[PDB]
Amino acid sequence: MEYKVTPPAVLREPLVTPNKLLMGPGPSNAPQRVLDAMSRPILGHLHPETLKIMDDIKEGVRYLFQTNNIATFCLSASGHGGMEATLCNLLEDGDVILIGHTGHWGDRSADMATRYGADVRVVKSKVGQSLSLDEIRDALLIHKPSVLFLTQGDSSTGVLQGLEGVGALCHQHNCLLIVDTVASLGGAPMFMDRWEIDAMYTGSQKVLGAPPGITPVSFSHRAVERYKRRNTKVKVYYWDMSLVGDYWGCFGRPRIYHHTISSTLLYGLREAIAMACEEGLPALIARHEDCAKRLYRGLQDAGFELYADPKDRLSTVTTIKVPQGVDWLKAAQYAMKTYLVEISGGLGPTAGQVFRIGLMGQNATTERVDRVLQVFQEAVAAVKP
Amino acid sequence: MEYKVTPPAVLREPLVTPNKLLMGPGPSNAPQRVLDAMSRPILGHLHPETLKIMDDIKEGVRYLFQTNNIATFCLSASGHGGMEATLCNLLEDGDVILIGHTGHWGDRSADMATRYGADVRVVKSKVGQSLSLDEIRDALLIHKPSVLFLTQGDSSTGVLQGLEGVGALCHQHNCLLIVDTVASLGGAPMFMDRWEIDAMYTGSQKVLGAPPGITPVSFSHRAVERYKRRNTKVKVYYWDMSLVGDYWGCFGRPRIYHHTISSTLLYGLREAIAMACEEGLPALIARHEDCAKRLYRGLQDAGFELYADPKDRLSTVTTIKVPQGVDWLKAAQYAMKTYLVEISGGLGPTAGQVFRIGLMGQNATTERVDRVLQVFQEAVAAVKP
Repeated sequence: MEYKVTPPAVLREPLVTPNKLLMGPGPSNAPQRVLDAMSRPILGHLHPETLKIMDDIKEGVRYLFQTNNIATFCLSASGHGGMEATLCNLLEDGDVILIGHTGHWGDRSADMATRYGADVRVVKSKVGQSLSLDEIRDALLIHKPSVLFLTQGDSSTGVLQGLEGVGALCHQHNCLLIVDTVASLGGAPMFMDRWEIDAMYTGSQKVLGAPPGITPVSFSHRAVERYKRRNTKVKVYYWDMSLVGDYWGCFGRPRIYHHTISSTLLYGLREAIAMACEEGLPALIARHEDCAKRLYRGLQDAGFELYADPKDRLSTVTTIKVPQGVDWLKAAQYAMKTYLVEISGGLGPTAGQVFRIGLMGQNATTERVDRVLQVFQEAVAAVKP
Repeated sequence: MEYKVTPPAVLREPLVTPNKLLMGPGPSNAPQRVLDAMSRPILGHLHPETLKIMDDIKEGVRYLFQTNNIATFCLSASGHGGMEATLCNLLEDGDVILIGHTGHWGDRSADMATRYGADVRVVKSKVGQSLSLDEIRDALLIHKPSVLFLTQGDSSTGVLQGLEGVGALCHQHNCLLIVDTVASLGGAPMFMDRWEIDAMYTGSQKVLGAPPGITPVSFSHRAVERYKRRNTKVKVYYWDMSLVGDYWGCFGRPRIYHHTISSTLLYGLREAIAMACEEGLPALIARHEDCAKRLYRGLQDAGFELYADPKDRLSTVTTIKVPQGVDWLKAAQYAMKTYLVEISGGLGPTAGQVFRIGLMGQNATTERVDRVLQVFQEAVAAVKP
């Protein structure tokens, strides 16, 4: 009759959430408007007011993506969930996919594609570079894949992948084009429809500054056609484009129960998107690009070496070579302890090789560029001089 | 420079979120303490303060589940993600799973299991009843499965499934037991280890009254052993027990990046779990059971007929037969328009057959029982002759 496990003393303590300047590659600092909204009361997952918020979110993602795709919605999962769903829906066992590897995100997408039963091919960029159009074409011709996967902003290497003409080329060869824009959307140009992109997703917590955990996704008519010609059901009910699309009112069918959406995350995402739409893409993108340029000047004045090829830089995540003799983790710790500012190390192929400074959303301002420049310089100088 | 899609006018309007009394089967009304916590600033997904919150959550779930399992963590997905992940990790192609069907959740689990490539078998409850031990034993003998899946509280039928001795029986037959406790945990006795349950999950938005979208899960040593003997990687990186368990500090390995957890949902869940642990399981379960007893008296005095067998009722979700000549949807609309109180229809097998009144967390009080009884009776009286 005993309860062998007792109520944890730990939970009698107050919840502690220090207010930090998150100048890593994400999450970025939430606008106060988005934090306030997440105190709103919970709504039922199928209540008209919830569906209204979802509808408004769809219009906002269509703007941000520049698409008219009817199959536009959000996944109830973090950014990886976008990668998962896009692969899960558009691959069957033995389908050949080509991954355009420009950093860690090439490794992660290859992993998921293999877990889903695909025949995974990879074309690797030169170090610190994007893939050229020629390199992409050559690999397409060689592999003859049904899917090509590219990461527009690879946050591990700070590399922005060019996309003009690639969807067109894919479509000459019965190939679908999937693009990750988690780190890049709002910090670099994107025109989903104009660039013939078939499936695309972004993150809530990067340029948008919404909470992590809900991810906008869109599928073209060609991608929907692919889904319709599947011989077997997608492996995960949770990601099934038809079923979540129906919940999100995409295909003219009744709304029905698929899962309970997090109305909290809807509130924060909706306000974040409203803010971004009000600023407008041209101003939003320009602000991130201009901030990044200011960062480069300060870093290069101070004698630091940037990792990415200057032609290939992503505004939102700047990779900086760790100077000979500095302990990057100790530098990070110094910055956090003294200032409550986050500076980050690398990821995947750049683990231990770089620092990464994110300039995203609330943090892409001249004041915050200057702050991160100051504390980064101080932290590096502080450690083994 | 050409933006064919324009900033949506809809997002210029205020976000609107009416505060309703959610007396359907979930989500339930959030404590003010949980809503307040969700305005806290976002933290980095690997920051020590974040890992501390996750650690504290693990202690709380171990308490609520009554388990010492090291493989205890939360999934960054809604309740369906618990079912997905538990099936995904514990099934390989051709594995025989037996589903104990006591309502909708038997159909949904059978669905996911077939999607994941399992050889799916079903044993079905008598209408409005739980499965007996003999019925389970007989089915085990016929199918000889490697996993049995049961739903402790099936929210579609309002049925509580008895679990004493079933894990033991499963283990006598080289079978793992998976149990869904989304609707039942906190509203009915549960002792995961004592009852020899191998995998279990709950929902954040039911008894706990946290936001939807993060789901506590736990796996026994036997379950972990099953995982370790797979010859194939789990199909979804996002659900992989080993990888999310490592992010959650479960297996003695370094914490690494798996995905960006949602700060906001952590805070809400942390607070909800803290509150439940402070009340304690004995008082928490008793409160739900007593509130349900009060509701049954009120309903039966008013001449309504309960759907579930008196011996098999789930405290947290009460199924009520829709009287002859009542439009259930119309009655629900009436209650929502006049009082902002939610009463729900049916789900899956009970769709169009029942009303469902949830008594969960903040809404399991004598006052709220009396409120829903008053509005339910008024709403039904309004649409009937």
